[PDB]
Amino acid sequence: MEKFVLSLDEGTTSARAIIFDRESNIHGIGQYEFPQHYPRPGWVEHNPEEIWDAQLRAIKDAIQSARIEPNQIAAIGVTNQRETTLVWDKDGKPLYNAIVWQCRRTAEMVEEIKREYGTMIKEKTGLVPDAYFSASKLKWLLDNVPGLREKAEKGEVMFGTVDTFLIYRLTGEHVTDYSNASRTMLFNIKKLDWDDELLELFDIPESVLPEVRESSEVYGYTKKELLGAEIPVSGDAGDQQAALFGQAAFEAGMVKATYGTGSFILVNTDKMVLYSDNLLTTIAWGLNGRVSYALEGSIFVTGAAVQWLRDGIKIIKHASETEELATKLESNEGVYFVPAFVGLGAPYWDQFARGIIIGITRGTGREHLARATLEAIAYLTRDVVDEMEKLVQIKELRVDGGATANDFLMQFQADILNRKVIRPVVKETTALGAAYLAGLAVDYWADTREIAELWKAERIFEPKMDEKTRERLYKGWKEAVKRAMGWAKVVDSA
Amino acid sequence: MEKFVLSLDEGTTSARAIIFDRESNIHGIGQYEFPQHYPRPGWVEHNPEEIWDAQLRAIKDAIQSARIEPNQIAAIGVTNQRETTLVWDKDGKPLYNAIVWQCRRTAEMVEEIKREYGTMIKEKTGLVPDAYFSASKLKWLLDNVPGLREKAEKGEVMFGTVDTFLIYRLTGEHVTDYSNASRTMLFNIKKLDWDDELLELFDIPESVLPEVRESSEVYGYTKKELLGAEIPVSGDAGDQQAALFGQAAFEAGMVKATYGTGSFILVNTDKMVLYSDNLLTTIAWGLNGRVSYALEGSIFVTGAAVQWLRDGIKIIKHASETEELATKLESNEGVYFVPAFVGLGAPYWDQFARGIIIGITRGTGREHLARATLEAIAYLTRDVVDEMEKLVQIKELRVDGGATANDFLMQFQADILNRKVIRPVVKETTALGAAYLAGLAVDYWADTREIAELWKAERIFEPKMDEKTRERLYKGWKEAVKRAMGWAKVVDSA
Repeated sequence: MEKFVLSLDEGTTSARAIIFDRESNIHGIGQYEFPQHYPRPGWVEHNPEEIWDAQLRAIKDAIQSARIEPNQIAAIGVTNQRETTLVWDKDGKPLYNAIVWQCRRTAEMVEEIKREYGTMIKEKTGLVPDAYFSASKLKWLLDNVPGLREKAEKGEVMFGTVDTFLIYRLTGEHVTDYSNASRTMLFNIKKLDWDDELLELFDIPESVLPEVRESSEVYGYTKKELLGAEIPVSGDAGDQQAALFGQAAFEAGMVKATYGTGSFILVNTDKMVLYSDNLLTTIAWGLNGRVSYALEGSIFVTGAAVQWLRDGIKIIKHASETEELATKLESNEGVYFVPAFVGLGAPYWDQFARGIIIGITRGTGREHLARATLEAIAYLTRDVVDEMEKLVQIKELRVDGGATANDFLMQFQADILNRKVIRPVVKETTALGAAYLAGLAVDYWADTREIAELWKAERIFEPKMDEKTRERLYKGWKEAVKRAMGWAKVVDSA
Repeated sequence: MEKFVLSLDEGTTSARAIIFDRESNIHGIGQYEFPQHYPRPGWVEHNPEEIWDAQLRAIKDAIQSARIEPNQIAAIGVTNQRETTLVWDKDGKPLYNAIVWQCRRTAEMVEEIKREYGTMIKEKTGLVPDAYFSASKLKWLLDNVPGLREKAEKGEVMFGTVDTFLIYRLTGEHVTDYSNASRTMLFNIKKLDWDDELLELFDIPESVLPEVRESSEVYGYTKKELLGAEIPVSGDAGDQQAALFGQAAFEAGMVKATYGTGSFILVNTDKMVLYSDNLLTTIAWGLNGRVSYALEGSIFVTGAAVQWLRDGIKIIKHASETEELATKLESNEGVYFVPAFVGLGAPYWDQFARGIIIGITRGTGREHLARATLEAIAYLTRDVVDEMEKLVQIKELRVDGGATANDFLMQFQADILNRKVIRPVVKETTALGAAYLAGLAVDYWADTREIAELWKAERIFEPKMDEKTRERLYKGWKEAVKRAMGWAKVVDSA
C-alpha cells in the first residue's frame, strides 16, 4: 500500500499541511489563518493555542483531501516561521503569547547592546544584533511575565521557537534543529552549541533550552489518537531554510528567494562559513552528521505591502489585482514606495525607517501605487543580492511563494537584477523542504542525489531590460530609501 | 428701481457671477466649471473661449435668479485667477490657449535665470522668480507659438492676465489694475510702471502690454448687445487681493487666508513696502490715488490634495467625507502627506519637490490619509505665517474658501498656529471684494469705512492645544517637508 509524507508549514499568518508523494506531487492541502495580535504600535503576538488549533485543523483537511488513511503517512516534517519565541509549562500550556519575529518591543534594549557587544554576538552567532531575533524576546518574557523568571529558574519553563512547540505538542520531546537554533542569537554557529556568554548577556536560565539536533532525524512519535496512526516526526528546519532545501539548492552557490509577508534570500554556502557585516550567516541544515551554512538577507515587509493596499487603504479587492494595475503603465513615472512598515532588515538594519510613498503628483492613481509596491518587492531583493555580491557570486535565483505567480513582478525582478529568475513546478517549496528532510529520515527517499532529480523549472524569466534603465530605476529606489531612514527617530507624533 | 453690483469671479476651475446689494447680501449666483487641459504632465492650460463661454453663462444665470433687468446693475467688478497668460488679436480671438498659473512648463528656464537675476527681479517686482509668474509664460508663447513673435513685433498681439482678457471682451478696453500687473513679473511695483529691464530680459515687445490702472476705476462700458444695458466696468483686482478686500482688511496688519485648489495668505502692509527673501511683496490694490501693498505666501496645492484623495487614489467619494475620516483618530500617529504635487511654493520655492506620504505602517488607513491631508493644509499655512512673523506680527487670520466649512480643519488651523481663525458671515468674499471695488468707483458705497461695518464674524475658532503638542506635530511636518525636497531632479521619466 502506498505511503506519503505529511509536512507542517506553520507560517506567520497561516498554519498549513501538505501531503506529498515520492515524486513530490501534492495529494492534500489544509491551511488555516489564525489572528495577529497587535497589542501596542509595533508589537506583534500570536496566541500559541490558535497556532495549534489552526495547525491541527490544517492536518485533517490535508488528510481528508488526499483520502489516505493515517497509516499511509510514513513521516511528518515540520517547518515554521523563525524567530517567534514561545514559553510553556510541563503540561504544555503557554505562559504567554508568542512574541513574533515581526515584533519590535525590544528595539531600544537591543540598540544599546549592539553598541557595546555587536561584534562579539556576530562572531558567535552569524547574526546582526536586532529585535528580530529570539534572544531579546526571551529576556523580555523573563523580565515581564509575572513569575516566569522564578519558574524558569526552578527548571519548570520550556522555551522554544515554533518548531519546538509543535514537536513538543506532537511527541512530548523538547528539541529544535540547528537551523531554528541559529536564529535565536543564543546559539554559537561555529561551535554548534548553546553559548554561555550569550545566556549570561541576555540573562537566560539554561534549563529553558531545547536540545539541538539535526534537521533530518526521528525526534519522536505521535500518539496514535491525535491522528489515528502513530507516525514518526523526522524533519525540522526553519521555513526559509526548508525552502532552500525544497528548491533542491544542495550545492554551494545555489540561491533561492521566497516571497511571503517579508522576503528572504538564502545562498547555500555549504561547509564554508562566510562573513558579512550587513547580512546574516546562518545555518542551512544539519544532515547526515554534517552542517551546511548559508548567507541570508531578511527583508521584513514585502507581500505585507500588498496586504496593506487591500486592507489598509483598500485600493484593491485582491493581490491578484496588483498586476493588471501595474501593467497599465510603462514605468513608475517617478513614484516609489519604500514599505519599511517597521524598519528595514537586510542590508540596512535601520530599526527606525518608516514607509514612504514619494513622487506623488495630480496624476498618481491606484495603478501607480500597485506598480510601486510590486517594484519595491524587486528592489528589496536586489538590495540584498547586491550586498551578497560584495563577497560572493550570485548566478541566478530560484523563487517561491504566491507572489511568484505574478509575471510582471517576476519579469521586473530578473530585469532589475540582470539575472534569471526561475520558478519551479512545485509551489509549496517550504512544505516540500520539511517533507524531504522527514522522508529522508525514514528512507522514504534514499539521498539528495535522488531528490535533486525531482526538481523542475516550470518557467525561467530572462532579464531583457538595458543597463541605463536598470541603473536609473534603481537609483530612484536608492534615493527613495534614504528618505525613509531614521524616521521614527525624529518624529514621534506617533 | 433698486440697484445692485454684479461681480465676476473667474476662478482656476469655475466661472462665477454674483449679484450683490448695498448690505452685501447676495441676490443671485451663476457658476460653471470649464475644462482643465493637461497636454503633457506638469502642463496646464485653459481654453479662453471655454472660460468666456462659462463666464457669460454664469452672468446670465445670476441675473436670472436675481429677477432684475439689466438696467438694475450699477457696476460690474472683475476678479480673476492670477497669473495665467493669454494672447489674442485685435478682433479678440485667442492666438493660443491660456497658460495657467499652475503650469510648470518654464520651470527650468526660470531655474536658470534665478542665478543671474533673482535679486534684480525681486528688487523690481517683489517676486521670487518662479514659473508661477506671467513673464516666462509670455516668453514661451512668444518663442513657441508659430508667427506669434512676428505678429507681435508688428503690434497685433494683445497680452493680458484673465482680468484684462475679460474687460477687453466686455468693454473693448485693454487694461489691468495694479494688483494683477504686479503678478506678471514684468511690472515694477515701486515705480508703478512696466519695467524695461524685465521686458528686455524676457524678450517682450512692449506693444503686447495693457494700460495699468487702479482697482476702483470706471474702465469702459459693456456693449448694450451683451447684457442688455451699458453697464460701467469699474472694479478690478487679482482674486487673492480681492478676498483681502472682501474680508474688509483695509488696515495695515490685517491678514487673510483663502483656501481653494491652492492657498494664499496676504497681509495688508498698507503704504509700506516690506521685503522678504522667501515671500512675495505684491500690490494689494490701487484705490483713490493710493496704493496698498501686501506680503503674500503662495501655496500651490491644498484643496487639490483633497481632490487627489477623491480622483487620484479614489479613497473617498466626496471631498465632504474627509472631516468624518480625520476625526476618527486622535492624532496623525506619525503619518504626514506633503502634497508638493508641483514643487513647493512659499517659503520654500523648490520647483522640484514632489509629494511624499511618510510614516506608513500596516495600520495606516483611509483615515490617516484623510487626516494627514487636512493637517497638511494647516501646516502649509503655518510655514507662511511663521515666515511672515520673521518680519511682522500676524495677529489673527480671517479665513475664506469652501474648506473653511471644515471645523476639524479650521480648529486644527487655530491649534497649530496658536492664533484665532475667524470665518465671516459672507462666504463669497472674493466676488465681494471686486463688488466693493467696482461699487466704490461709482458711489454704490461711500467708503471703506461704511463697508468695514458690513463685515461681521460668523465663527471664531480659538486655539486650545499645548505648546508641547503644537511643537511636536509641527516638528514632524518640517522633517517630512525636508524629505519631499528635490525629488524631480533625480527621477525623470518615461
